Amino acid sequence: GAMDTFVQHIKRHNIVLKRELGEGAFGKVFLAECYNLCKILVAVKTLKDASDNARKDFHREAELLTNLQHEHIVKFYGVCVEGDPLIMVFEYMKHGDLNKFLRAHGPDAVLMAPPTELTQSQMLHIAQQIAAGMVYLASQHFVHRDLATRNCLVGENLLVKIGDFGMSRDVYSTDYYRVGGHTMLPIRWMPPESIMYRKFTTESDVWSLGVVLWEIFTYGKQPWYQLSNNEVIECITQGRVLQRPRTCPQEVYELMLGCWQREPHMRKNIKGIHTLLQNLAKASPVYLDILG
Ligand SMILES: Nc1ncnc2scc(-c3ccc(NC(=O)Nc4cc(C(F)(F)F)ccc4F)cc3)c12
Repeated sequence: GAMDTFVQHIKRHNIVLKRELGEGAFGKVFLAECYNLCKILVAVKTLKDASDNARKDFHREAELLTNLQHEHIVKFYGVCVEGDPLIMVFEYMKHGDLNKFLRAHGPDAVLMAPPTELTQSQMLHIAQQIAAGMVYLASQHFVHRDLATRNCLVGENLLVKIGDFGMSRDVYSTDYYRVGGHTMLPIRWMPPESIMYRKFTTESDVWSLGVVLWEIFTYGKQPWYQLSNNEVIECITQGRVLQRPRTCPQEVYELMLGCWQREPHMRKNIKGIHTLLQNLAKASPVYLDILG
């Protein structure tokens, strides 16, 4: 509602730092315990001894994320500005990132162990949740710019939420390329206009969703894995498309092809993508036991 426009402020004594999860763009990331919020586990981002403009950006980021509230968007609880460091509060997703989850439930993982192989029904349930979250972001005129399974988070009962880590993860360093020798960009999830002209829109996010769908149906495999970064851009710019995954239905692959149109405004709309995925997920629901 309208109250979400105003940033929720949390008292310092209510945050109990437990584990240093890593380091990001503006500071450290921690696993913490938050009391009198509604105790719950939280993923917190810190900003230590920063300038007036950097603290201004922190409050600006807080003002953006406070209004960005949805069932399939990682919950932003608020900020703690009482002293240094400045704390940004998000929910802690126990099961971690979606890419790690997809790989843990892949045919190789089942064979190397025992976890259950991720079914087509479970794949459709994951797909419709990300599509629902993307529908919300488009309605709020927000361009994600980095939509990938590594940026999605898994909760309880196959619950999937979209996030943007902004944290240095060495395991995903190969998923970024220094475009023009200036910006680290996720080329394998990017359309031609984003790689060549750095144009990021709702339509460029649609292309990324098509690639996210490819990731889900391939058990978290890297798109264009057979190719080098140069060959990836060549295929994207020339009009070559990713292969149809074995576990992917023809309706879903044709939807992926609709996301992969060269012209940004010729791509399938997010509402239409979600409606189809929601209908197929309801036709093939999740009922089987999932083991890790
Ligand atoms: N949430 C977690 N649960 C378990 N382990 C970890 S280990 C780290 C995190 C972590 C910390 C902060 C964030 N922040 C985030 O997603 N912010 C954010 C979201 C959006 C979105 F609305 F599009 F999703 C856009 C811009 C953003 F900065 C994500 C993951 C995390």
